[PDB]
Amino acid sequence: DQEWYDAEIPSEKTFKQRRTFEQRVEDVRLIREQHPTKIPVIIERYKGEKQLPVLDKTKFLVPDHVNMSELIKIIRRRLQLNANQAFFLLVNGHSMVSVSTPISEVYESEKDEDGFLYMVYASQETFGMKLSV
Repeated sequence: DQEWYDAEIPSEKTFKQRRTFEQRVEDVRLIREQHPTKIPVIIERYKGEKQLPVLDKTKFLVPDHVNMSELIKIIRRRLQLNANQAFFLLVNGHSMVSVSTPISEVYESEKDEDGFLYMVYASQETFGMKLSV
């Protein structure tokens, strides 16, 4: 392998690969006690997205009064994009929520069995390409 390894890029080992289900169940309980007004959201790059950057931080405490629009703004900031680059957030593997939906409602309806809320980001072009194969 003579390809250059960009050591700036974080490993995309996923959160569910780093800790067991039983660990995550307790992790949720602890983090919710520590931050009772925050929704604990795991945000990762969609496995098929290769143009948008990888974020160094994937574990987000999101204020429970904001809507998805506000969360999108936060992620776009961390990613450092233009109004020409954009993404969708795919929640819990299969929901694409209107940006007006309160995050508290997304948590109640879409939380994982382990108690965390999981999202992946990709451009609509990536998602469209993947759906079109």
